[PDB]
Amino acid sequence: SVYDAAAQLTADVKKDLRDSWKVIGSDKKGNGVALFTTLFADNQETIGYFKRLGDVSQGMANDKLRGHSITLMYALQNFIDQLDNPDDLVCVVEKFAVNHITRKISAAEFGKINGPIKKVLASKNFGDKYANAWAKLVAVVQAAL
Amino acid sequence: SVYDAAAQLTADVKKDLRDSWKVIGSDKKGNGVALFTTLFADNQETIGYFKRLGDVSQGMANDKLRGHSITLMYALQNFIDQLDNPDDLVCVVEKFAVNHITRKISAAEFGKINGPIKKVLASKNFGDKYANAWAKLVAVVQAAL
Ligand code: HEM
Ligand code: HEM
Repeated sequence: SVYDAAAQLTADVKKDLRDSWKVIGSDKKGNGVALFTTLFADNQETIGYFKRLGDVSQGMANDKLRGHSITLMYALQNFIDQLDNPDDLVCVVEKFAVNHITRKISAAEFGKINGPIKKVLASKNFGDKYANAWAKLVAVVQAAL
Repeated sequence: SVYDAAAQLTADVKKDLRDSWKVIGSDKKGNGVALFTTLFADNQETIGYFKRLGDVSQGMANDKLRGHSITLMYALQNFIDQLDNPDDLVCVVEKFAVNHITRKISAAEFGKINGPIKKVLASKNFGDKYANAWAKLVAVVQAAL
């Protein structure tokens, strides 16, 4: 279950998540757009899912894309803040899960975000250990899809 | 015009929003649920819009309501963080506006949140001065509906 997936996040993982978020989370507009734009360049098949955002190739200049990207980073902020309380983490994860379930996004497709996260982390010198920690957090969401 | 409304956020208004947010934003779960239990208590006619959350009268015990409430507080956090840049505040406001336009929520009904905000602020010893500052922030979203 989602609860089991959340309850598994260890102290070392939470530590790595929080330490890395201190940095990548400090510039939500910049890192959010980079994270999201990287998803398109590496997984072109997903572009169609974001038609509401207009021409996503416009990057930062696209106000809809910018608003979406900044807001996505606050979803992650939400997750990071609820780490010490699985019950709260679970209810916010399920809330965001519905938003994707309605868009027909499968657990496998949601996992496509791992590549982008790993790359953004690397641009800030956070290695594989940190990428693995984030994959574990993403896995919590996947348990809900 | 969302741009004209954003212009209404002067130095003094932004300061009050920040000062008050430091207090109410420190407990997103508690204050977030307080907002909704108040909204549904004072304006029962709005309950229908929230069918997905189930029995809202359950308050904190309702996982869907709690997840919803926490998430809402992060939208306000988003707004507060974008006060320095009107162009970024506008794009995040329009993003959330769409979420309500799709649910057929009008500017007038969105404004019903002012009552709960004033009550929650009052409970923390923040008077009309602060309630009015927040009413101006809500006005920015109303301009986009
Ligand atoms: C770190 C992981 C992710 C987070 C935290 C996240 C967060 C969000 C948030 C907050 C929204 C706005 C929900 C709404 O207002 O309706 C959203 C929308 C959406 N997401 Fe994600 N998402 C993630 C990954 C993905 C991935 C991997 C895909 C694609 C395979 C995806 C597809 C979508 C779609 C199609 C929408 C609707 C966009 C629109 O039309 O506004 N998301 N996401
Ligand atoms: C401070 C003002 C408010 C903010 C910042 C706000 C924020 C949000 C956010 C972030 C969501 C989740 C979006 C999504 O995932 O689709 C949401 C959903 C919603 N909001 Fe608001 N909202 C506010 C006031 C209101 C008011 C006053 C009403 C009704 C009169 C309203 C009606 C809705 C409805 C119907 C939903 C969908 C709930 C669901 O089925 O999950 N909102 N709002």
